[PDB]
Amino acid sequence: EEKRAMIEAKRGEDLLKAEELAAKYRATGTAPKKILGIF
Repeated sequence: EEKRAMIEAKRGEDLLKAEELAAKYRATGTAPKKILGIF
């Protein structure tokens, strides 16, 4: 389960990334919604 927490520190990081894309995509100016020049 300690490994779990490490895995979810990566999933967490990826969700943190996804929330980061949420932080970008909340700005609809980021029209592509894909791997773009800001990711």
